[PDB]
Amino acid sequence: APTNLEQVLAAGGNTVEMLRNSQIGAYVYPVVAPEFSNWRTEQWAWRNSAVLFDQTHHMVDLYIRGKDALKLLSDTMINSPKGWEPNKAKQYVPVTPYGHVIGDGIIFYLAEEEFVYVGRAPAANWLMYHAQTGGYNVDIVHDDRSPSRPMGKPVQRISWRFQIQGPKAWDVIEKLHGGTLEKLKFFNMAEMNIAGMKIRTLRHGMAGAPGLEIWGPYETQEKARNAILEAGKEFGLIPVGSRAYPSNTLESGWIPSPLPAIYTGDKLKAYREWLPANSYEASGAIGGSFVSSNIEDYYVNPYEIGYGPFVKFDHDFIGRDALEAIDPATQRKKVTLAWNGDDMAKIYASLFDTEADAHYKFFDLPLANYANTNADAVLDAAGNVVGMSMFTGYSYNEKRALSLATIDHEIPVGTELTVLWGEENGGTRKTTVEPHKQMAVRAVVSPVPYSVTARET
Amino acid sequence: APTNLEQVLAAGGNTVEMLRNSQIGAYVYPVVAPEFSNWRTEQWAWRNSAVLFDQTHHMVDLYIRGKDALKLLSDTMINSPKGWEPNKAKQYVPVTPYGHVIGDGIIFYLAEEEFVYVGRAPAANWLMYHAQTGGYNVDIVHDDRSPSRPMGKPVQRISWRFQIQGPKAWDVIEKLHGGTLEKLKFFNMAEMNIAGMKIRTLRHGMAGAPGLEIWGPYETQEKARNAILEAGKEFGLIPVGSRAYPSNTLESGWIPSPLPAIYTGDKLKAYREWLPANSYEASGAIGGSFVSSNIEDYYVNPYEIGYGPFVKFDHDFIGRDALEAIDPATQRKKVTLAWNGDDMAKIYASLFDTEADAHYKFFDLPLANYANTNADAVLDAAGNVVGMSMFTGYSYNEKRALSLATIDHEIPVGTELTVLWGEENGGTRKTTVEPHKQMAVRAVVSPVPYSVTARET
Ligand SMILES: COc1cc(C(=O)O)cc(O)c1O
Ligand SMILES: COc1cc(C(=O)O)cc(O)c1O
Repeated sequence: APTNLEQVLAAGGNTVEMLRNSQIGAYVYPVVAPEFSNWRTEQWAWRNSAVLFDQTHHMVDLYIRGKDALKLLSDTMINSPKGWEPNKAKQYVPVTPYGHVIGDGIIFYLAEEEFVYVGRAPAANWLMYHAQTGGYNVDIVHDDRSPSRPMGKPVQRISWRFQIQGPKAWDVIEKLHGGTLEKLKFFNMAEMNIAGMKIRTLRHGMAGAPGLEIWGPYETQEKARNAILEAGKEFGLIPVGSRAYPSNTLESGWIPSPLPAIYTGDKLKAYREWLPANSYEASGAIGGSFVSSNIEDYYVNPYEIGYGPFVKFDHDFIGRDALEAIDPATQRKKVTLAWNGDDMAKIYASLFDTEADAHYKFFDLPLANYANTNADAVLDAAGNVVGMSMFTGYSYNEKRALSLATIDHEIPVGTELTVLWGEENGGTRKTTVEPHKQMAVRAVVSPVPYSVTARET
Repeated sequence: APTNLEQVLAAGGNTVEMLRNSQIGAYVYPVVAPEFSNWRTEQWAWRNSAVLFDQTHHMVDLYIRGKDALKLLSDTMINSPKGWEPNKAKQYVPVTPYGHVIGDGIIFYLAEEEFVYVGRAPAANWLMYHAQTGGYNVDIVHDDRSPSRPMGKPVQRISWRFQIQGPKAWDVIEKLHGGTLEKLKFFNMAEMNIAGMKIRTLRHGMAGAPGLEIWGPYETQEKARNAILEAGKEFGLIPVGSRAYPSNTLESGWIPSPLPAIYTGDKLKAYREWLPANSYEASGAIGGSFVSSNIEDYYVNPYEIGYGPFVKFDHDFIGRDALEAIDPATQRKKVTLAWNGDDMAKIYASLFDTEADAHYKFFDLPLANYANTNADAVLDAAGNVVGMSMFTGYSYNEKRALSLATIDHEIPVGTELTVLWGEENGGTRKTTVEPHKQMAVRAVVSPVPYSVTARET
């Protein structure tokens, strides 16, 4: 019966309990081969040689054209539109009227009245809703991320999208280009030669080395891919697969999985009526140890996950008044949490105990998430919840399990907290969860981007 | 330049060293989604509820038709042809003139002059060679296993092939059939109803519960798959993905990966000239701690991996004389090795040591192989090599790492040996291998099929 999220929520009991027991399964990074060599060597190459990241399949793309396109984005983003011109990209972040993050993505200003959104579903959904119901003179082409389990079916995108990253990436880029390529400022766009094609570029980088994101029409994917791989052998470039790939952001610091904060509030009811019953927001899952019967406890505002610096009060936008009323000095702060290696060893050891009644929650390598939204409790020494850990995995470059979290602003760097790993009462009904008991994992507050930190007494 | 395996070996230095450093990458079980729920729950269901195994993609299929088809198989198999009639299947095992296993697979006698081979490449290759060069009046249609990394390309087979297994499999099978279905003897063939289709069946089973293998033309895959899943929800049937699937044989006892023993011997030279330079035999890899500069040390004969009982001296076949000269009472015997849980814990712990110069070889879950052929050394207490461990992984049903091995026939059950886990000198150049140090893993000799065994002093 339910045709939209509002009807789903009305019929579905407690919103938290429904999302924490969803049958959606794992959040999949599809189509790209899980591994080309092995995920450990693949993680190693983006820090030590060079890599081809295949981003063609795991992101929703929105092609946005028309007279009101720039107004649609300015009206919905916390980011400043002042001065924005073609061949500059921005990390679009929209908030609700209540000041809460909906999602985020990359918006390329491609030409006059021509933009492309690239990112997870939630902010794509928000943009389409306003384009359709807010009377904007704009046309949108929605190109979904690829199916999670194609089972041999053919897969199409409108565009291929790659990154070339690593200490030797610029050497590869210039070999392909045929000569020196100017390094623009971060997120500025230009072009380059690849095998006789003019390929548009986005200045990017990782861990102190310059890189590029590149894209083109789907039909030229192979021509570009093979040229990239051939030219990069000299420099040790290797392709990264979908198993190692999503773990990159544990080193970089971007949290991909804020819960879209749209489940409550009278001002968001018309959006809940617009969202389909099988949307990301209605069908996805929440996993982790953090428990509240109030879904609002899972929301974040832009200051709390590091988008503070993007907030510019120089234009009209949804939620501006809620953002102006916040004091940025008191908000939770994004950090990296370095997980105690002895606790990790204990977690894995329990998989090999033939006598014990329960084991600790399976921690997959190199990504350990088991929902599309992650929410593990971060506790102080007395047991008070002092933060939310939101993306969890392992880095072969550090030999450490890491997670990205938002924590009370007064917790100094170097403090030893605990992350509660696993779910209660033996686990929710998520099809990603096996029966297990919880552990309080020691974790050390560290900077973002991550860097090794001492442990205060 | 090289167009065949002979030219590859002549040009490629030491045969062992070439195979132990191959750049082929991992041996992949393709197309089927890695997981549908999670591999732990998927392993659990084939022992506790019911499962749909998707076998459509990881095996080479040979369709063999014509007057000499049955003679081709009798001439090349150790198995008896006496009495063989349509609607009976056999586990075809061919040996070389020197008595050594080439490979194995399942041969279905489908009708008069109509057979299908289903299995890994090596025995498929052996059959095609004799069909082409031995003057058999026979026609063969070769249908390769699916590509390891299709990257969104469409994938076709001639047939889909499923198994339904688990304690409740027969309940699912009879629900689909619409009434009682007679349980034939193992490997006898008949038919059943699925959604209005007559589906051919192969009597099968697992761990004491009856099951079926089923197959049909590729175009009806979805119709059968969805009918199987719908009817099985009542009984808790779930689909198994490609991550959990190949680990099943650690509980059942079949060793899938004997090295095709074709690299030496004057009688095999014409076969080496026939095998392509990019064949399985020329391009694949050997991984594990067992080191010999003689490739013959990697061969096995049928007695050593449990095909002894299939050997019937009632027909003429390649290698018969070599097999008659063997004494079965002195050959190595297949066993299961139960790996010490403390040693497993030590292996995983080392991934989280930020101080140590090297860690132990990464043991993936639930399958840990890193080549298409596996060869780890099994040692006694003095350090003598007393066996070869050939398939390695983990069972969530046992909470144990296990491997299948062949060991000297006098080692009694319950004896504690060691498996040397990892490769020497920091590892071969296989793209599956990260830098690592070796460990001698304690392993307890156990029956095949596996069952928990006490440890003798
Ligand atoms: C930019 O593409 C990414 C997406 C996710 C995600 O959507 O979860 C995680 C990552 O580390 C990525 O690099
Ligand atoms: C029968 O299909 C299988 C093939 C392999 C293999 O080819 O390695 C391993 C298995 O456990 C299987 O069940």
